[PDB]
Amino acid sequence: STGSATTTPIDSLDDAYITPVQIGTPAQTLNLDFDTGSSDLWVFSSETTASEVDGQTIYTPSKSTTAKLLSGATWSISYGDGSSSSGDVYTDTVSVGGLTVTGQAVESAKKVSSSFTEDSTIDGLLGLAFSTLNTVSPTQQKTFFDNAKASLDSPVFTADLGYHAPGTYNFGFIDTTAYTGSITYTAVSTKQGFWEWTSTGYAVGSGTFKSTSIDGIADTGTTLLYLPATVVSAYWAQVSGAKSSSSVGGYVFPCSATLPSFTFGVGSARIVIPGDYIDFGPISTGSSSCFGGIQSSAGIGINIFGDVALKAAFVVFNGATTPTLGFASK
Repeated sequence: STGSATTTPIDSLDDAYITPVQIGTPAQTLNLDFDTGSSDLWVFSSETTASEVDGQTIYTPSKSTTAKLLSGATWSISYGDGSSSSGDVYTDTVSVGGLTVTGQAVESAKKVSSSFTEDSTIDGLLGLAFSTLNTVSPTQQKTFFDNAKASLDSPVFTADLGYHAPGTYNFGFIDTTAYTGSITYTAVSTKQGFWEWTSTGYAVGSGTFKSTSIDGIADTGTTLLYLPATVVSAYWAQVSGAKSSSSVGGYVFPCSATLPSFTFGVGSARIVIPGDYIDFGPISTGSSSCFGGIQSSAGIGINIFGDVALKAAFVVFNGATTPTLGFASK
């Protein structure tokens, strides 16, 4: 089997991407944030505290003939940005882009933090990291990908995120028309439950490539590119007037600037992030200070190849017995 679904930016900054997902019978379609940095599929629901729902589409398990309470199971998750959610669990039929999993754990939110309430465009998350990170207790549950894997033509999914445009998540096949050149594969460590890999270095603009190992995660659920302070300082030093602002919470730059590109290494291959991808616009409406898309990972504890980086590539998440990651230009 295979699946193919379009993923669409939630706003003009590509802050996140939503993908329609069919849950239950008859189908209830919710727009979920596919997150390769976590491993819970959770939704706004008829159980979510009413004051914490503001415009989201909810899953109502009582209206699904295939929903079953997973008795005694609860979940609770906290994300890197400080947001959180928690609740109980149903199993139900879940389909993405024509690919159907029966018996999928659908985590129903009883509580969500303010960041989720305030984002009316995201109806929940669909985790695509390794199932060892799943938060359901006392019986840990599998991700949609883990459940689908055995049925897939090939044990892979791909992320093809757009810059200010829709893109695609495919399951079970590699679309050889969706990228240019060849795909370069690189080793993955699953020790922390993430799609963790080591970049071979970087360049700023037209500068020389610096060969250096940068361990980090491929995380579709993180907006920006978070790298070591040394790397980030070298990038912003090439932008006149750029500075790190503790009051704003990172590097800012004059909105009048033209940003240089940023290149990262994948083995001997190179992925180029155009300068425009690194512009996240005014810090507040009407400001001439703009927020940078490359930020320091210092104090996160991990480097994160978020959407800024991933959208510059066609990315293969290979979930074979020995997992790997592939990157191609596009």
